[PDB]
Amino acid sequence: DYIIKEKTVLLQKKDSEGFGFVLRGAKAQTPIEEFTPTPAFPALQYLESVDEGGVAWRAGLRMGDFLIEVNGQNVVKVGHRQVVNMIRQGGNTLMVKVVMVTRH
Amino acid sequence: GSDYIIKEKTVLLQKKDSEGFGFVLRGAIEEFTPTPAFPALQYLESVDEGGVAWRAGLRMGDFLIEVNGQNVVKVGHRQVVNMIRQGGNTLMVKVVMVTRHPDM
Ligand SMILES: [Br-]
Ligand SMILES: [Br-]
Ligand SMILES: [Br-]
Ligand SMILES: [Br-]
Ligand SMILES: [Br-]
Repeated sequence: DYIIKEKTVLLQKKDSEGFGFVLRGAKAQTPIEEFTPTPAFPALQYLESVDEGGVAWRAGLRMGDFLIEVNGQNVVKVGHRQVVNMIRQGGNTLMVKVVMVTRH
Repeated sequence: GSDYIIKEKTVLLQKKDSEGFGFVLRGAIEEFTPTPAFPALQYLESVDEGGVAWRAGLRMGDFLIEVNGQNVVKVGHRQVVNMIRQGGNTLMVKVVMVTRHPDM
């Protein structure tokens, strides 16, 4: 039985800083296939690391958070490259909907 | 934000010819993406108590993920219905029950 805790947070940063988090893939997907979300892995991208005291950190984001939406756009099946580009477009403002999965 | 309790269930239904599986399938634009809140396009609108589906553990609100091994998360209504009637009196379905608990 899974418990998925969801929330939408707003990240606001300065021009000379980053959002303070690193994104990686959930599993070792094969490039010849689309990602299939499951309760344990609801999104292709997840936060692999968050700098303590950084923008993402202060907003409540933590390692383990799965990325569901970027600036109102669903990115559950979207790759790293596109997500980075999407985040760039937003400049110093980034809205993300994330989920933390628990209880196995 | 909200908490989403997720319970996945895979059952095997077997019915007589003088009966149906005992459920009303409803289809949730035809290009959607699964999210923890809404994991699939088709879901059980109704399930007859004491029916084949009911006795197997299926309940109103369950989202259809697979029909006879085939992922139907993003498949249309007519197509899924055909897949179900294909197996005849036998239907193996994987579903996910989602209950939302809003934050306050
Ligand atoms: Br899918
Ligand atoms: Br791109
Ligand atoms: Br790309
Ligand atoms: Br969600
Ligand atoms: Br549909």
